Amino acid sequence: GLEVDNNSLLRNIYSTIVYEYSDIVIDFKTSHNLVTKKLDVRDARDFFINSEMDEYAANDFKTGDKIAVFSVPFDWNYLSKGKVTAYTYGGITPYQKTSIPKNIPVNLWINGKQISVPYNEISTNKTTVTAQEIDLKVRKFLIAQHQLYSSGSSYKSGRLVFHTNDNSDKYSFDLFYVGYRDKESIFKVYKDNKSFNIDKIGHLDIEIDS
Ligand SMILES: [K+]
Ligand SMILES: [Zn+2]
Repeated sequence: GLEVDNNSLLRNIYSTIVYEYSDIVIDFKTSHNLVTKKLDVRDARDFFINSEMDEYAANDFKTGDKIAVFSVPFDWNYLSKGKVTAYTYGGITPYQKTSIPKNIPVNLWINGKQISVPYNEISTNKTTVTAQEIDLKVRKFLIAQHQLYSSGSSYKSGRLVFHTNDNSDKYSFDLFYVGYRDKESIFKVYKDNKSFNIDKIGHLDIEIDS
């Protein structure tokens, strides 16, 4: 697709509302899905979240486990009376009683030039945080402050790299991945339920280029 079209696409895709719940129990766990118990009430209907993830990642959970959710939906189901289920990818971490707010340093380069990013721009209260949560916070920031996906923007490529301080290769997201041009494919990059120990993330390295 063309630059202008990819921008409009991603701008709309990442404008999608994010779901954040710190304490919920898994009602059902299957090979590659987790379904929460009632989260709350949205538009008069009882709200539930279904998380799709690689079987390898799902192996980490069992029915009854207490978990936290931070994810973006790609579909909704209203076929059941007084009920609504949002479908998402990963975004699941073990329940954490006490919040531990921590800022994650960010290094940003736009078209080769380094740009300062405030100390408190990206943060999380989790000791085990998903790459998805960080990505969502990063893109919201970039869209609001650095013209990411904006109309009239010349950007065409970019990446968010998690520069961890361990022996693992650096995990990253492609900021201009468009898949099949819909939420189902674009958000599918979160299916691995990738997460990090907060003390292992040294900082984030972001590149955006035209
Ligand atoms: K990726
Ligand atoms: Zn780095």
